[PDB]
Amino acid sequence: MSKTRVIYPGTFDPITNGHVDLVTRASRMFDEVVVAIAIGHHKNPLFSLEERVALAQSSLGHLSNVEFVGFDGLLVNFFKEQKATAVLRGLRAVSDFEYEFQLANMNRQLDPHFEAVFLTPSEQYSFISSTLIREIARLKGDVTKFVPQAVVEAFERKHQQGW
Ligand SMILES: CC(C)(COP(=O)(O)OP(=O)(O)OC[C@H]1O[C@@H](n2cnc3c(N)ncnc32)[C@H](O)[C@@H]1O)[C@@H](O)C(=O)NCCC(=O)NCCS
Ligand SMILES: [Cl-]
Ligand SMILES: [Mg+2]
Repeated sequence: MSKTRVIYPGTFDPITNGHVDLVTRASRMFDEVVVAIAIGHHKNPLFSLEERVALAQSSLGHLSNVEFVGFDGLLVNFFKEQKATAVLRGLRAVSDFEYEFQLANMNRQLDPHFEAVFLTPSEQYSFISSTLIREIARLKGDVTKFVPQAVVEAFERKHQQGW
């Protein structure tokens, strides 16, 4: 037969309950799921790689078939390196759908073995993005409903260093 491996790439800055839903769902359909955190040298995350991985491990580590790894560079090279079956993305909105369709096609031209599968969020996570969460935290709003508890605490230990 064979054994399947999907990469879920993102900045996860921070992880949200949305991402958690998607990884859980994906872990039911594939043998190995790789949560791949883009380091993002030229992109300026709020949380470091180390915080980002830690918060991820903290929310999804209870799934036996999920790994966590930082990467930079070209997704397709990461894809080959990781001997992956497919990439997983979530599609929240029309712009997501437009972007990811283009990207899939581009990656298939860079690597004929490339593959993208997509999941749609349940309605209770449809409105959640990392960006929105950062903005709400920044303005001292309460993000508890939308993110795992560790992430709440992480926001505080930044508001506590000052932010
Ligand atoms: C796509 C990049 C920028 C990272 O993505 P992003 O910044 O969206 O990460 P984020 O963690 O916010 O989202 C993760 C993924 O799950 C989806 N998602 C986010 N929130 C939710 C939610 N609540 N419900 C469902 N899905 C969601 C997103 O749409 C996204 O596809 C990254 O893959 C990348 O750029 N890789 C390398 C660069 C590259 O090779 N570029 C050019 C050729 S590809
Ligand atoms: Cl982002
Ligand atoms: Mg997001």
